[PDB]
Amino acid sequence: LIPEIDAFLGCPTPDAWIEAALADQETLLIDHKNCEFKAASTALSLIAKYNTHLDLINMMSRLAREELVHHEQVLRLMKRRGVPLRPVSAGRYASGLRRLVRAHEPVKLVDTLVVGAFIEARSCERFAALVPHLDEELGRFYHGLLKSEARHYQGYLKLAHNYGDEADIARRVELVRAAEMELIQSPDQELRFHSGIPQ
Amino acid sequence: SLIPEIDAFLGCPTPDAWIEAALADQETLLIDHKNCEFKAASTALSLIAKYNTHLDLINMMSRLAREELVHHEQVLRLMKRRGVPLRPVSAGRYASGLRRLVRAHEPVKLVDTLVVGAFIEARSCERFAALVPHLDEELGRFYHGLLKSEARHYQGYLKLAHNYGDEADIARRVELVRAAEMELIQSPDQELRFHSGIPQ
Ligand SMILES: [Ca+2]
Ligand SMILES: [Cl-]
Ligand SMILES: [Cl-]
Ligand SMILES: [Fe+3]
Ligand SMILES: [Fe+3]
Ligand SMILES: [Fe+3]
Ligand SMILES: [Fe+3]
Repeated sequence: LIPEIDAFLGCPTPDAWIEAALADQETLLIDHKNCEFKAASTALSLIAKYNTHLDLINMMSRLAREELVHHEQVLRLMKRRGVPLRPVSAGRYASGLRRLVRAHEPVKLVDTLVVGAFIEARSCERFAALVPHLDEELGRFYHGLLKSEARHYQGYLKLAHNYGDEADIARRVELVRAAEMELIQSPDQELRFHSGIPQ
Repeated sequence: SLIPEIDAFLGCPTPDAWIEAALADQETLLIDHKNCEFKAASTALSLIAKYNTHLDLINMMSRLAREELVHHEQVLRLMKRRGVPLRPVSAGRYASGLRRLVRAHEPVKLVDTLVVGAFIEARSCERFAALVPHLDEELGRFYHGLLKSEARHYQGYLKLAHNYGDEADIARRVELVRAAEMELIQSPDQELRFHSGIPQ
């Protein structure tokens, strides 16, 4: 039935992360831009690996296009606000979750899709947490992205059920949820969209 | 303008022997074509990640990747309507043979990469044009729409190469890739792919 976002997630975005993000919105926007790109890149990696899974490929191709639209939309917002194209390395979050995916098919694919649902669900929750503190234009933008993330979280989890058993997805969601909460609540060195709490 | 016409830019026409082989296995051709549209988008994203502060490149490649993913989905839709199942079709030799020509150090590595992209798109355009007289109406109409986009992408790759490179250096990168590209197209090949040589 797909749980609601806060139910699905193991913890709220911490206040300390919101404070850090509001104080460095330039790094936030750039890593946000990179996350949209990486979502599209990840979608295409799934097409490449599961290259005769027609349901997956059709969903992923369309998902990749929507994320590239978001990618371009952040670049245009950066241009409007004079944010420079500054290199920002990937954070620990997605690769930390990917470590949990099992090595053998078909549960390898199932685990990968569950991780995708968590990343989208956290993005939705975190956009929601930021909106009331942002200027009008950026809050409206992030509130607009909030609805697409909810759809993407639902899609990943639904695609997981198209390829895995209910009981096997249940255990996997429980395992990722615990690790995801740890990544969000533990201290992190720097500000990323999906980073932990700063020191 | 030094964006030549497609046929002038290219070192040879598509051989008749390739057309004959393509018409006898349009199912492999369609599947490989679908993968090529996919591979164009993934290459565009690969360029974005590698050249993550080249702003003009990123804006072009992001839109280009979306257009190629639309083409990817369009081939899939056409395959579904015609009952063409998916099956594994490994990449051919063409693009990998061309990428071996790219020089190893920047900024000419980027320039050479963009030149190679221009040749891949120009060849696609020429080869679609060679095919459509021989195809059914629906397939020909679809391939003709793609041919026009390929002409645009060829121009875009070449324009981006000049945006980052000097005219004289590009001019002789093009001369070297052109000779290799003609060799890959005219020489015998062990398989049929959209960009294969002459199969046997
Ligand atoms: Ca919760
Ligand atoms: Cl603050
Ligand atoms: Cl699009
Ligand atoms: Fe997005
Ligand atoms: Fe998303
Ligand atoms: Fe295309
Ligand atoms: Fe193209």
